[PDB]
Amino acid sequence: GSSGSSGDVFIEKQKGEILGVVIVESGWGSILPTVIIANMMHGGPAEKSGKLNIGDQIMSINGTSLVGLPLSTCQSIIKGLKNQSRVKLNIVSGPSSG
Repeated sequence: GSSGSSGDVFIEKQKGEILGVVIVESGWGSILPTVIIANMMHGGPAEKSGKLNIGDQIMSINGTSLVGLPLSTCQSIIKGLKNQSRVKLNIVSGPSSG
């Protein structure tokens, strides 16, 4: 049961619906500037999943590294998960020390 830490995350949602989550540029400066959660929808899949947190970054999406990819792009790869229910994404607590 109780389990969830910087690693392989699984967001269980329903098809047709969005990931109900907003992402933003990982402040060009951190180790791997990909993308981090800027805000969570009040009743979305991500907010309910509880697998991520405001500030955490995504290393990849279902095996699709976002390293280097622009904020606009990374978002597109996340917007195409609406047609799917279950999605796998790698999360990594942003740069806490600093």
